Amino acid sequence: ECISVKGRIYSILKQIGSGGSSKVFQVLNEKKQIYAIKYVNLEEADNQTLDSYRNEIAYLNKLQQHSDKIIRLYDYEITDQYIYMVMECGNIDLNSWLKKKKSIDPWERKSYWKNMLEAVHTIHQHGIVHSDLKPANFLIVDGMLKLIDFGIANQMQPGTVNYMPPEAIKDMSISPKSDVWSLGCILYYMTYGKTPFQQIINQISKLHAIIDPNHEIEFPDIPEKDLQDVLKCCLKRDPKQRISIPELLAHPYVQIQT
Ligand SMILES: Cn1cc(-c2ccc(Nc3ccc(C#N)c(NC4CCCCC4)n3)cc2OCC#N)cn1
Repeated sequence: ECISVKGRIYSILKQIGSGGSSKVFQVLNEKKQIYAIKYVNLEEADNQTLDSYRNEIAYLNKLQQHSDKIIRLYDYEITDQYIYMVMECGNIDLNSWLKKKKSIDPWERKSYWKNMLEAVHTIHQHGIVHSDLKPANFLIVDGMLKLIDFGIANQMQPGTVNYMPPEAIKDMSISPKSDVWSLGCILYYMTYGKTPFQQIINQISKLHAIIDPNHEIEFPDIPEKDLQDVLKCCLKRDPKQRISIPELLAHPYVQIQT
């Protein structure tokens, strides 16, 4: 019931998450202030597995200054046996908040979208394509969405192919536009309450449906024609035809108060 990171002492309240290797806690320091500590167990991981967490920490360090839509890493400790990461605790992950809500406020959704774009745009500017974008990768802090990780690490639950882009599937026999596809489905989930291919349970049929142009994604008419425009442009199978994040940011949907 106690963790020491770079001198400071933190007391474990509860546990938020657990990977095979790692664990996430809600903690309090000496001043009763709330934080989140990612503890990773390095006993024992391959030379390759080690570098993944090293890379994730390095990039999470280098990017603190460039955006506040990246989660805040206050301090960290790393030995040969463990890693501890003192981060923002926030309120709740986007994945869980989506389930515990039935209908989503349009004004909230637009501000959440604008936040994700900013965050993903940032990592792109430093040559980082998140290879596995999902709601669970975003943290709500004061109603502000923040990116938690960069997909370089090994992912964590409190395993879906819904957010997977066609080019990744066609690759079996990286582009920044992949994150644009995954973000599309997250906003699609915020717009129509489900992901574009959620209901197809057969996995060899779902993946075939994603890549297949003959399969057509249904877009019901919403009172926000722009939101519609975004949804269609993001869900284009051809990454050259697909909209870019700098384009997405000049889009009326995010720029026009209506
Ligand atoms: C159903 N539920 C999930 C949460 C929750 C979830 C996450 C966080 N905060 C953080 C803060 C940092 C990380 C990291 N790294 C992280 N990761 C979780 C781990 C499990 C998978 C989802 C992301 N979560 C705070 C959360 O709220 C507790 C607080 N404060 C609350 N209810």
